[PDB]
Amino acid sequence: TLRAAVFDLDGVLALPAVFGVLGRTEEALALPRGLLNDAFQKGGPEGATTRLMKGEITLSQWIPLMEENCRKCSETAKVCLPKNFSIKEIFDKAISARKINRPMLQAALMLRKKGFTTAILTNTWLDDRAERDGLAQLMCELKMHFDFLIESCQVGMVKPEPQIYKFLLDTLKASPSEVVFLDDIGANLKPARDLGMVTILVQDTDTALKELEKVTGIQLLNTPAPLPTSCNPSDMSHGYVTVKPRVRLHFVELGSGPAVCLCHGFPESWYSWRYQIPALAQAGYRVLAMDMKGYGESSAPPEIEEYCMEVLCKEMVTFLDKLGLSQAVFIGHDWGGMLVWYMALFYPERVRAVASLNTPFIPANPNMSPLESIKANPVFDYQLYFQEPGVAEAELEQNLSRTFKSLFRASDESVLSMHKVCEAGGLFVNSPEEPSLSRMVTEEEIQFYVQQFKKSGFRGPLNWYRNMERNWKWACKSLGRKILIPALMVTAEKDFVLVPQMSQHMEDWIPHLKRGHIEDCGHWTQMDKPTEVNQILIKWLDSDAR
Amino acid sequence: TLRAAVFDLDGVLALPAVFGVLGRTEEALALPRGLLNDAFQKGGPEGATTRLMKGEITLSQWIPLMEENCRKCSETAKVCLPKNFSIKEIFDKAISARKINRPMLQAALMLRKKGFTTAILTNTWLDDRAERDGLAQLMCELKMHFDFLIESCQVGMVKPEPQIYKFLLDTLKASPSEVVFLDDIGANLKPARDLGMVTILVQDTDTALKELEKVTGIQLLNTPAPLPTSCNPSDMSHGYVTVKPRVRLHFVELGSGPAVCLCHGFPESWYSWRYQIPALAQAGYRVLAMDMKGYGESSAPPEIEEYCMEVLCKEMVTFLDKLGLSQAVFIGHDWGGMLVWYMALFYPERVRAVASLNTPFIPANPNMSPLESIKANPVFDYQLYFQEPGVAEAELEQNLSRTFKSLFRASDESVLSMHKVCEAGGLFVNSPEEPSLSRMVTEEEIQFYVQQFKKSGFRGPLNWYRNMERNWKWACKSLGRKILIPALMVTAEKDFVLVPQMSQHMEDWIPHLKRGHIEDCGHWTQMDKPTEVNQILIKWLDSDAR
Ligand SMILES: O=C(NCCC(c1ccccc1)c1ccccc1)n1cccc1
Ligand SMILES: O=C(NCCC(c1ccccc1)c1ccccc1)n1cccc1
Repeated sequence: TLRAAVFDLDGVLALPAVFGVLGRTEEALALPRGLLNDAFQKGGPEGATTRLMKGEITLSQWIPLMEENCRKCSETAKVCLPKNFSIKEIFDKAISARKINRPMLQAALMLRKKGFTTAILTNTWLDDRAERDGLAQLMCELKMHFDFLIESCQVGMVKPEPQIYKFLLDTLKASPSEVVFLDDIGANLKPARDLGMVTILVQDTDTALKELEKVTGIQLLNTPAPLPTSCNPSDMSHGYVTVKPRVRLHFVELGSGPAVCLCHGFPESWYSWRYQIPALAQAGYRVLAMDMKGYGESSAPPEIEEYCMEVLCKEMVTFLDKLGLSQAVFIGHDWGGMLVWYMALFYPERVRAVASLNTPFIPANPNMSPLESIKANPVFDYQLYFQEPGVAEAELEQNLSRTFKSLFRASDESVLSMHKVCEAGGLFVNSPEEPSLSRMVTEEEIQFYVQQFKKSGFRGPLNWYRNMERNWKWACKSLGRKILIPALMVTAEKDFVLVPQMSQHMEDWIPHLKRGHIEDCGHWTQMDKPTEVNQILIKWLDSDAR
Repeated sequence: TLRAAVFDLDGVLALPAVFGVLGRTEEALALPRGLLNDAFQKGGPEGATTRLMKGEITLSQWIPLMEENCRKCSETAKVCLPKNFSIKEIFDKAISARKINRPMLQAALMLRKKGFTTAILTNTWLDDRAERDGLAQLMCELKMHFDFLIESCQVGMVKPEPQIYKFLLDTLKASPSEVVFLDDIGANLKPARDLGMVTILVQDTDTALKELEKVTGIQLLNTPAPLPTSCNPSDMSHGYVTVKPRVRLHFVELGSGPAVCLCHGFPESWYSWRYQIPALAQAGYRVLAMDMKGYGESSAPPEIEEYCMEVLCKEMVTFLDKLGLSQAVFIGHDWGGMLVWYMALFYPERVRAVASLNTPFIPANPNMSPLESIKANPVFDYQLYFQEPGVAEAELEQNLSRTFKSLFRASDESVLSMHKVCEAGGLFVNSPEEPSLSRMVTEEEIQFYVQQFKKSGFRGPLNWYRNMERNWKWACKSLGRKILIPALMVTAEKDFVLVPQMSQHMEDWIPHLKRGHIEDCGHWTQMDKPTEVNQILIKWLDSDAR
């Protein structure tokens, strides 16, 4: 029966409430009890604050009106306002102190996941202070988790006027008995309750959440920690840069601040960074998640030599030039991580900082070709199978759903063996035709990769493996160099191909290298342990790349 | 006969040269003459500096090798190096002091315009210092003006080795007698001269430019000030954001730093900001030049109500939300400027700063509809002609080349009269069928707009004029507000429609408003006076929006 939940911003989704700060200011300044809250409410529906909440005036126009209300109130109370009394300082500090009430937001996110329509109905103002960006950032973080955001100053109505509740019900397309309304002010609950809405008076979050649990029949308190916020591809800004006549690179962009370039591995997409993109934008970074050459909406020329590391690195530099970026932080995973180490060795002036997930920096051996080094490790046998053009493309393109279901699995769910792939005649020869869905991915996420690989296939992606000799001769030019810019190596405990021990001698080449290690994490690092990846990257970016 | 010009970076395109700074350090530190230049060249082809210029080692690896060369040199000279002697401090200060030699760059730009292939051939290093961004920014600014950039550390060869000159001729596809080579080091001229190239020894820029004038037969010195750098659409990063199910906005993006949103007028394009986009990116801003709703690659829904200011402003806020931008500086011209004032009145928390070119802030009059106010000015008669759907679309779409040739003219070239458009039965009824090309625009620039308007026509653009009543009723909600965020009004002397005197009472509503005025500037401000617009915007952005 209940299908919508409406939350107030102040005192419910954001703590502390402004009224709580007015009460603390009177206690700190030895002012009469309720003096500031009386000045705030002065005039009722015809007062300065109602005009402010309705959007008739801005916050800066209201500030001297509130100051005058404070003096009028103090004159009747027979008291004197302190020497340096300022409404602006009081409100700036109050607005700045207000943070998201994470448990209340987790409950709203959980109700929305269970089919509820969620809305914020708040009495707010048009903020024109020099510090208005702090409020704008809070509103941006919150509004993405709600279906509707109704602000009094935009609709010209305020709570507790009965018209804003009628407006709310029309916006939600729901009848009052289908709506739960949460508010910290009892006067704002009264009109919702007259219409027949379920109301919860928020004094403390825990008791408010227990009432919300009891009335919705959904567990909100004591539930497990949720996964990070993910990307909806159709909600992303899509960018397209032509780096050379036939090569165009596609990227997805989110955030402002230092540029951070995300480089995916094989056989992946910009979508492989879906849990990182919102967290990294929220941390204060401009994230550019690439579709590498040969993938998704990026150009996929058929020629092998178009995917040698030298051409690939030169095109990433041109990509920076065309976007007008002198530097970017380069974060790679798998083949992307292989590329970001060579970006640091050949173009250090364009790389602000370098991070690799799973992929170690392995210097080229001038005494041995990479094809003879590949044969010396039985786990790299699938790389010899990928050499002959057409062979692996036929197997990997035959059934796209099966390809991504067999590959994208947690370490304990792996249904493939990378050794003796050549003798068996394929990657999937002793694997099920219909593999089960991994606990790591959903069916909708698997179909995104299927749709992406339906466009250009596996030729471009497989050509990254077909330049062993060209990459080796080019890497041999950097054997006298060291990586002396900020660098991070993240190892994944359960990656059986890119094993953590493959990274142990990296300090000889990158002496001030920072490390990260993720336990119980397989190859697909970003989607296997998203919270752990986000915390390791955000901490290193904040300290070494800012 | 001469068809290529090659310039060195150090001492030719960038001043001062590193060798000049080594000589000044010896004079300042009372060290023997030539001591630092001997340490620099120590070992010749087998020394640390040749290894650095060839890309064998990075700048940070070379620094302690140069320090050791300095001590070895001082021991034979029987002298002591000062207490705080540091190669890093000396090189950081030398690299940082180096600026673009504007006259030398203007000459290269002029030779390229006259059909010459231009190249930079430099002995440079892989810079991995914490301060390497300064060098990266210099290289980015320069490389866009040259056909080729050959760096010794990338090709493994150095000047004066004869192989780098053979490599240069193969890259240019030219024979030595067709090439002019400019260098400040005489030893680097010798091999170019042996091949038969024309060489110029650059001691001072003026004498070097007189030699270049005499040999090319092209005037380089004393020529007029050139127009700002323009945009090549195919070299731009193209962004696409879906703001609502059927509405997608297209933008072009360049730069890093605070976000700056450019909003064009009628009947224009993101391309109207072609002279501003590179200058603003170079000034340290992330420029987003929009194709407004109804134009170019942005969605053009047929419905009139899709272009009312309220819908338009809400979609620009959603545009910011989807890109993850809490704020942007909004700079508008014409209809774009009309929109940026309403972005400041309704969403001040999302607007970092607001600037309008030509368009004044005119508050809504609640006692008079905007249609009766339009009739009271004979110059706004074309707005009544634009009211009836289909009529103006038929005239403006009939001949696209004629439409843009008749509109895009300087104040003295205007071939149209905006008064009595209704009585005459059209904008072009007493105008030539083939108007001459204005001195402001080229034929290629006119064809860009023709190609853009061939897609969705004039319906969407004309619908901005068909919401007079809806815009008026919505603007009447902001009559009690003031604009209290940083604001700039730029007036154009010769705009006969959006006359400068229309802006005189703006201070009553925007009390701390900053002003700009451009003399001998008509309606098409950005392309009429691009250098003047760029300087007014960059100065205001640097002081009020940073
Ligand atoms: O082969 C490389 N990555 C693909 C590994 C992947 C894979 C192997 C074989 C086929 C497809 C995908 C994998 C999947 C699961 C577990 C470990 C590894 N690298 C080569 C140098 C840098 C990357
Ligand atoms: O009509 C508006 N701008 C178009 C002016 C333009 C023009 C007028 C008529 C047709 C096309 C283009 C013009 C061209 C040349 C000189 C002055 C003005 N505004 C309405 C409010 C804000 C903008």
